[PDB]
Amino acid sequence: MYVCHFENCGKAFKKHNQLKVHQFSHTQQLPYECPHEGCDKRFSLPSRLKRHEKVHAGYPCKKDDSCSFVGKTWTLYLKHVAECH
Amino acid sequence: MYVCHFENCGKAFKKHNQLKVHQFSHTQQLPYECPHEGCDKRFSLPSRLKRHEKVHAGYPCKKDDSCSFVGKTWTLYLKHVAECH
Ligand SMILES: [Zn+2]
Ligand SMILES: [Zn+2]
Ligand SMILES: [Zn+2]
Ligand SMILES: [Zn+2]
Ligand SMILES: [Zn+2]
Ligand SMILES: [Zn+2]
Repeated sequence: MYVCHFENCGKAFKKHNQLKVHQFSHTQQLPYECPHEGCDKRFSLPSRLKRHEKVHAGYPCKKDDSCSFVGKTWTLYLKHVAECH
Repeated sequence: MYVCHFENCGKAFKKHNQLKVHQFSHTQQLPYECPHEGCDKRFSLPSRLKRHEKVHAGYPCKKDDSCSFVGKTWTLYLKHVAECH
């Protein structure tokens, strides 16, 4: 089965095209797609997309796979790495 | 900055605890949490959680990291692997 990854859904469909058509119900409401290849993040406002693209530009913590820290600068990244985990 | 991973959000906070408090606004609306360790999936209905747990029990496609197929049976998994990608 093809399973919908959108939040609070998980509806499953026998055929891939049925999932794609279903998913239009989500993407219509979230027209602003992240331009990075492989990233499935979408938003309903341009400002939220822009904020998200700035996060891509930063320095994500990979010490912990649970950690949601993304440093705006290299200084703040190395400080985080030293003080956490 | 600590960045919120919930859909259509991405709000960022200087401190980890500020993100956690913010995230209560999401989790209050999605009370049904997946019991699998490492899985952040949440739902607003018990039926959606149950469906999601059944997906965990199945056979996820790992030929493609984009593919959303999860086989209900081993037969259907190997058929998918042969006919796709
Ligand atoms: Zn869906
Ligand atoms: Zn992105
Ligand atoms: Zn971290
Ligand atoms: Zn949020
Ligand atoms: Zn799960
Ligand atoms: Zn596949």
